Amino acid sequence: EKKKVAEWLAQGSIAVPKLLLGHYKQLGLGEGELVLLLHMQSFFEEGVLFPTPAELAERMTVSAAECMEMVRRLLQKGMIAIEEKYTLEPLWEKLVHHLYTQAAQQGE
Amino acid sequence: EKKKVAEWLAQGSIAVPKLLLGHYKQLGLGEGELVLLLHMQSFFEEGVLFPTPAELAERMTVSAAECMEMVRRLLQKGMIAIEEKYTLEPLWEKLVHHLYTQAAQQGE
Amino acid sequence: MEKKKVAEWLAQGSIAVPKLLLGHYKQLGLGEGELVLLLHMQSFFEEGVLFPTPAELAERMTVSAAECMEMVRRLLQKGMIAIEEKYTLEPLWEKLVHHLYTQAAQQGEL
Amino acid sequence: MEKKKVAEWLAQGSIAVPKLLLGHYKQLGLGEGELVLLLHMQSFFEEGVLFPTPAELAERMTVSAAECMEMVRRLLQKGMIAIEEKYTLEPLWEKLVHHLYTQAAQQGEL
Ligand SMILES: [Mg+2]
Ligand SMILES: [Mg+2]
Ligand SMILES: [Mg+2]
Ligand SMILES: [Mg+2]
Repeated sequence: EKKKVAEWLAQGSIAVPKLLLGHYKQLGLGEGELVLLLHMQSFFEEGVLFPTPAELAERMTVSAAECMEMVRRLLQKGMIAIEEKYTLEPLWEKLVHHLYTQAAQQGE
Repeated sequence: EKKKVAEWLAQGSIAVPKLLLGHYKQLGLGEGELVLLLHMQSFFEEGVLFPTPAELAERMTVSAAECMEMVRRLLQKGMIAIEEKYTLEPLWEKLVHHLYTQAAQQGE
Repeated sequence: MEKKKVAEWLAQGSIAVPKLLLGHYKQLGLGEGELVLLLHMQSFFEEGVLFPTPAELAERMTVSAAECMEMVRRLLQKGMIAIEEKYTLEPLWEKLVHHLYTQAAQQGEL
Repeated sequence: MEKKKVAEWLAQGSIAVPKLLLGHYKQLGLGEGELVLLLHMQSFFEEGVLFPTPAELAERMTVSAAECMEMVRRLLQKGMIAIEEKYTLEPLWEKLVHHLYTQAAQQGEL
């Protein structure tokens, strides 16, 4: 049935910078936390800007309490901030710092 | 300066299905109209769901009156609908129809 | 603050991760690590490397080359990816379509 | 309504179009047709075709092969793309970074 296929086609994508994919492990992030950041971005794109660890965990193989701990570690690492909303602003500033570092270290 | 670079890095992307890129000309769309659909998607992603032909045209090489005519042709072609909001729902249903057509015609 | 460098960062681009895959990989029996492994493979395909090795995959992940070969092996066996010489994700898509289809029908969405 | 087919549609993927390019290509002296031409070239690069020809470019556009060669020629001359053997968009990025930089400073955003 075509209306259904058309819906699936139009659902959208989350854009993951190749620079993030290529350097998250150096920023001290794991794959789990990376995915958790993709689920946050995706909640944002549908207007949910402060999703709970259980809304987040629903779509993950981790439990709600485990997800709460992972958000907590991200806040501590300085990878995300709370402003009633999450922001990834600090991820992209850690990321740029680290790329400026590698570049300086690699000559330029 | 790093906060600025980090911002630019985090601005985001509009995801353009390769299937749309590959078949818009067959749906009777031109490059101009294609871009106009990317600017609409982008207004949507920032919460502007009914942008005017002049908001649309600002970011384009076409004038506001020209943009108004292009939106009008899209509504007529059945590529977009108004619901106080635009929707591309009918694009993706024309697109799926056309892909089911080619497939049937190509054997399957 | 070097401009040619910034431009080279900005030109690297993005992997488009479908929301339907993000929304349902757990329901398909994938873990977060497999998901990210699939993203690294996509990223290799988009650089022309159609068959990356487990060492090339592991280099950007927190897992060893050996764990990464185990994970590619387990994805081949779950029928999420196949070798055709190149990896493909088609099998993943077929499983996701069959799932989406079953969810649609059970919600009377057909 | 064939499931293997739907899956093959869904597996085709997406071109990620940066919002900074969309937001400023007119200000760089590009037209909509050049923008879409750049998207078709990106799409070829992501299939491993690092140097598509103007005929391969024109096949999915409303313009002739000859207009498309004219447009690739005009992009080479505006210094939006370069040949290095392969096309690159680096020059475009350098112009966009230099623009973004100038806009930032004029809005006192530095
Ligand atoms: Mg690094
Ligand atoms: Mg066609
Ligand atoms: Mg599901
Ligand atoms: Mg500008």
